[PDB]
Amino acid sequence: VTSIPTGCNALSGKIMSGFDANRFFTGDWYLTHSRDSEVPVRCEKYQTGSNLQLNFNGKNGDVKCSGSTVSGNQGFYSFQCTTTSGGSFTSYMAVVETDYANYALLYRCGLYGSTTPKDNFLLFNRQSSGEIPAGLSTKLNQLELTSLNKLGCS
Ligand SMILES: CCCCC/C=C\C\C=C/C=C/C=C/C[C@@H](O)CCCC(=O)O
Ligand SMILES: N[C@@H](CCC(=O)N[C@@H](CS)C(=O)NCC(=O)O)C(=O)O
Repeated sequence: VTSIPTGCNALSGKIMSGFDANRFFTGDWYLTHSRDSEVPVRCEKYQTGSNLQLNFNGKNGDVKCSGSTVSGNQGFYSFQCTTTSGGSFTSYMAVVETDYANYALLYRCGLYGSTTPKDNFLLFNRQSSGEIPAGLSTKLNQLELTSLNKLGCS
């Protein structure tokens, strides 16, 4: 697979310049807000390791993922994930904006077995108590993300 799924937004011209994977894929990231949200809301902690490995506490069990760059779409990563219940899936993401030490705004998209993509904008924070940073105000306006839903972290 050399490009993101048809229907997924490549966000051309809307992604930060100079993204540094070495600084982003380190430590823990809490998923604190999102454009679209489920009920009940939860607090997912994404743990990162070397070579684009990650672990998080998903809807029904731990999820382990392995990432790789997407050759045809600058900034995008493909993650192959497995769940403790025995399931597997693929998901795509790009970092739209981040300061690495506090927050990160991501886009995520996948087909998940369908022909219709399901996507989202995600706000990650280094602290579970993190909320919406002042530095993203204009970017959120531009992307029409004026009302991010707060999830289950505090
Ligand atoms: C610290 C970087 C974390 C970003 C990793 C991105 C993708 C791989 C990890 C998890 C993917 C989970 C996808 C589940 C989606 C589905 O339940 C909700 C669809 C809308 C959405 O993307 O939120
Ligand atoms: N809807 C399809 C696909 C479901 C699917 O792939 N779900 C993935 C992505 S939402 C999953 O299990 N994620 C676990 C998690 O996000 O914690 C099915 O029921 O087989």
